[PDB]
Amino acid sequence: ELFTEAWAQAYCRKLNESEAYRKAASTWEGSLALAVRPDPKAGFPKGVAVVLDLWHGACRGAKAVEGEAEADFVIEADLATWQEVLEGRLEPLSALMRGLLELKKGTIAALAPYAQAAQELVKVAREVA
Repeated sequence: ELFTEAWAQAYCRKLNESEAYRKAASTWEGSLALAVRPDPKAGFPKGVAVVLDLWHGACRGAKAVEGEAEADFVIEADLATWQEVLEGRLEPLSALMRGLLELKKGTIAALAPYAQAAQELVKVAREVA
């Protein structure tokens, strides 16, 4: 199930098994939090997030956190939006540009050069059980 500890762990593993992501993020450094805004109806009254400890193409660790999460980059969105993105119904780069996926911490200037890594992060997420 999305945004659960089991998912976070399976995602980190999938990223480490992805040669495409590994190549795309070869020089990437920095943690990334995928945050879901509070949604009581969905069982996330305080919000939830998956925080990825990413480094040079690898995932050194992941974790699902209830509430606010700390990271070098934080991308926040409504659960429905994340469901669309992580399921391939919404393209991530355009979603970020329109603000559907909101960059809460970090700058576009710093993230722009890693657009392919972002595309791969999302493509890999889609393949997680």
